[PDB]
Amino acid sequence: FRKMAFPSGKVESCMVQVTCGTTTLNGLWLDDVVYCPRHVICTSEDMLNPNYEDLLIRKSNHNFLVQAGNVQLRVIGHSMQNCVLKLKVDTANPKTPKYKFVRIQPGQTFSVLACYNGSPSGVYQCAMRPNFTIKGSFLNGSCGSVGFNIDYDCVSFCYMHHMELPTGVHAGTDLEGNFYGPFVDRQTAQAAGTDTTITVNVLAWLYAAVINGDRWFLNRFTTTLNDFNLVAMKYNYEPLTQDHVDILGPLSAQTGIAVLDMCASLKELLQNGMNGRTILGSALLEDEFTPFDVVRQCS
Amino acid sequence: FRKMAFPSGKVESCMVQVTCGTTTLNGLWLDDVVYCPRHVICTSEDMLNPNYEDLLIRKSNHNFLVQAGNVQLRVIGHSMQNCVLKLKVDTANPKTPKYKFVRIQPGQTFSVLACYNGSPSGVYQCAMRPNFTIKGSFLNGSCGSVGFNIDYDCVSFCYMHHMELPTGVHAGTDLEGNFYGPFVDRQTAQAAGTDTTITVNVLAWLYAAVINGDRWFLNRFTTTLNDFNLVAMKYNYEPLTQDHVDILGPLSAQTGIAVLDMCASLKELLQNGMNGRTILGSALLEDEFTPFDVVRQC
Ligand SMILES: *[C@@](O)(CO)[C@H](C[C@@H]1CCNC1=O)NC(=O)[C@H](CC(C)C)NC(=O)c1cc2c(OC)cccc2[nH]1
Ligand SMILES: *[C@@](O)(CO)[C@H](C[C@@H]1CCNC1=O)NC(=O)[C@H](CC(C)C)NC(=O)c1cc2c(OC)cccc2[nH]1
Repeated sequence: FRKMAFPSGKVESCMVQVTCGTTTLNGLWLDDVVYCPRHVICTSEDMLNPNYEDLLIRKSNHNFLVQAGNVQLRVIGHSMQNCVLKLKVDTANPKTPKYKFVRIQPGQTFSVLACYNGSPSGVYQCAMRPNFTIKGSFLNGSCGSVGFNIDYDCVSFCYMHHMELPTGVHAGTDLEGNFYGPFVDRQTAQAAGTDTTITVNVLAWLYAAVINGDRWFLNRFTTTLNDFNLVAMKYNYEPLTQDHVDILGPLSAQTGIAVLDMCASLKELLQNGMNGRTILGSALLEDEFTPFDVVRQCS
Repeated sequence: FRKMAFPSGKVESCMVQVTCGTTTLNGLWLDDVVYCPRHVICTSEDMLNPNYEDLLIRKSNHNFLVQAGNVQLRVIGHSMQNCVLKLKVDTANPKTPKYKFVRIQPGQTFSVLACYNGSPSGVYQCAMRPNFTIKGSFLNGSCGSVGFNIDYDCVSFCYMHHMELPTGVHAGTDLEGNFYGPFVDRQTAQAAGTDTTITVNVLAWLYAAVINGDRWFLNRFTTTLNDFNLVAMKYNYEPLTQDHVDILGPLSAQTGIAVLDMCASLKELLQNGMNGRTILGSALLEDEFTPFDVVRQC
């Protein structure tokens, strides 16, 4: 069992570099449009106190330097959708995959293709936290990197990167330019709401541990859904819904462990700690695997 | 800091499926050769005690079904090199990257592109353990999946998947078909040697902690390489080689902490534990980040 990402080839073929004067970041080239974070139009001074509509009307198409590898792409139009800039270019991307733009729900997972200067660098799996941050690995020049899922040859783009919070977690938008969470694309220190643990994902991960032979945390107790949620909320875990219980069905069916029985194990874990033992080699309870992630990897 | 796979697109364009009879696995299509595990030519029953030489003499070019997607690549030549089959096909792969075949050392990390029926399924980072297994994630149909590194748009292929041990770890070959470790490609339960901790990678991780301002564990002592190697073995840690000392060079230079000073700090952690303290947010010492991974990810 590993943290596994989608193969990144279909997205790699779409990454380009976008530059305005001194400011450079990544864009996503689909058909004849390049999508990128709108703050590419900002100078350093602009970023402190931007008026985006004001700065954009003053830009000309020839101010935008778009590079796909060695080839420059001529910008022939531009518009702004929330925090995303849409650059019309004179060439269609011949490797545009079947794709969709989706806004994901907290607790869902996606793969991140970290890019720098339009060049793909690494791929890794992230979850949208309940407080709408993501725990990513992003350096200077990573803005415009995207997150995505792949479902039978179709790429669902869900995340475009904009920001690293003082706490080292990250914040960004969907491909409609709308931030996840209460953040803004301005050069200021911003805090997120208090984070919580994604309970349904922890449970999926415990089932993964059982599937892979580690059972030490199981017990003979059970619990009602409500009494589990009482303890979970006490430890800053998200509540578990009956929808979540149903989504855990296949993993319950596979292991022969009723969902509310695994809840009783998790309750004991939260109240007792792991006593220095590990689960799937982790000293901490892991909450960035969805039930579908576990089902896909373990079957 | 977290584990990152390489972007997999250059390798995805090289994945094909190879079928003999009803037996299908994955192959790697570079120029006009497809590389794949030789046990594709086994029936379910021959895998118990296979005579690959005798099994291959019954085989002809036209018995091999090679497909890129649903498109057949006609096989025009075949040969066996150790545990891989090399199938020459009539079409040179137009997406062949710059590539090399390399045999990695224990401790080295690489990205694995897990594939099923020639269809890439996922990508993740792996380290070769000192006992020559990898802690992978593989299901039925995964054989022929490859592991690789990318250095300046050149793909270094280092692993082709063959086997899952009873303990749930994985074993395979380099792309010349030579197993890492004492494993053989037959349908038998095989055991790996007892595993050890990858000392050079733990040290790289301590340097990354230092680079990030987490340096409480730096002590006032130094050690000789030989003294350290002897104590490290008492804790089931790998001994350091001269090559290990040299690849820690850049990180030592960046932090101003001599390699042997860091070894003395690690030795104190081994003899005394962490005393409830963490390093880079972990109570456990991480050993699957190489010095290159620390440089790359910073
Ligand atoms: C993009 O590369 C920018 O084009 C960059 C990515 C981050 C740099 C380091 N790691 C990253 O993920 N983004 C930024 O620099 C953004 C730009 C905004 C949206 C205009 N800003 C921040 O991430 C940012 C600003 C501040 C800050 O101010 C003052 C104070 C504290 C944190 C902080 N983060
Ligand atoms: C390839 O897919 C096979 O072409 C398959 C991959 C493993 C299946 C489950 N997870 C995997 O990684 N490989 C095998 O089935 C190989 C085939 C050999 C090389 C001919 N065999 C094993 O991995 C294997 C056999 C046995 C065994 O016997 C009896 C007993 C215990 C473990 C075991 N593993």
